[PDB]
Amino acid sequence: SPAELYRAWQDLRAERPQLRARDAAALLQVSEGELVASRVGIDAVRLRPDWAALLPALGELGPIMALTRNEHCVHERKGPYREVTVSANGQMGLVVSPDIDLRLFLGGWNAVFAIAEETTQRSIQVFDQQGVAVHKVFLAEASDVRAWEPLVERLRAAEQDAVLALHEPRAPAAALVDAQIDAAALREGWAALKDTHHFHALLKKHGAQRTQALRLAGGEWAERLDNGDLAKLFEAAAESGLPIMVFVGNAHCIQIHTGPVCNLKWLDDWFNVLDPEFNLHLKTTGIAELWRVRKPSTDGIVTSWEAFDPDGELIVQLFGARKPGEPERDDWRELAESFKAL
Repeated sequence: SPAELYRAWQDLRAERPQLRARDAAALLQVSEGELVASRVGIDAVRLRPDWAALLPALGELGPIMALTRNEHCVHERKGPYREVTVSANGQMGLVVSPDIDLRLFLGGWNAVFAIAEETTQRSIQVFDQQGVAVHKVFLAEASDVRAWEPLVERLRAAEQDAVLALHEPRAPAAALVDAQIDAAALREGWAALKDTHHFHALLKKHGAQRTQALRLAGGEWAERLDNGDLAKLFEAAAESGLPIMVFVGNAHCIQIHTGPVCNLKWLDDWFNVLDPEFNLHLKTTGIAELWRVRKPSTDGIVTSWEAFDPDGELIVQLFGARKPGEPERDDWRELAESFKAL
């Protein structure tokens, strides 16, 4: 299998070099993680899933680029991989800094590979239990390359294992129809929210999908916007120099940009941010619904825009820049509210 897979990939690549690994893997009926596994003993080394050792260690690489994405949006942020914190039970990770800013949900993180692609482009690539990408970090020119080999050697997995073991995904708990939701209680809970953290518990408490909750919250809490307006918001934020927060993630990893955005560009269906330390690539046609959301909190009402795909998963979220213990800034609040609801 691994040999044929790697060869089937290269043949596909020769005919269609635009195809990236993720794309190639789909065409070859395998996960990206299995595709990467087939590179082991060619240009990849499998590493131990030792998150508590691995994560702090990436700091020795100096300035890198961190890439986190979902199906429709890719978030690339440059900076040193610091400061890393991993929880007691090793299931939760944090990277906190003005540049690399990450929330890591380690329990689903399955395999990790170090890739030295000759082209030599070096990267650490992490895959989940279904072999879907979680998070990647690429070395740049500014990276300290002398750190690479010792890091790799220290983390080398005992078994090269060029196959990788994949689990079946846990069943999606029953989706309730809108009428089966206690809307009033949902609303009461919404108003009582103290930490934007406690929102997830609220959805679970009422068994509501995230978009479903938005639908039932009511307009003072959540209103649907024209899908096109998200790009216009970036453009409007760019013209003002308003410092914002852009959240992009998947089931296992959330990546954050905090600061202004400058250069915005369209390219077919792609809307992009193209700044020196931050690139964002959003496939706008993946956007099924867009919402302005307002959540009470001990720091005050917090306003955000939330974009979702047709399966109801989050694609990207925008907030105003603020430290913890601070209220959101009126400039952001103004802008976020300035667009007319459907």
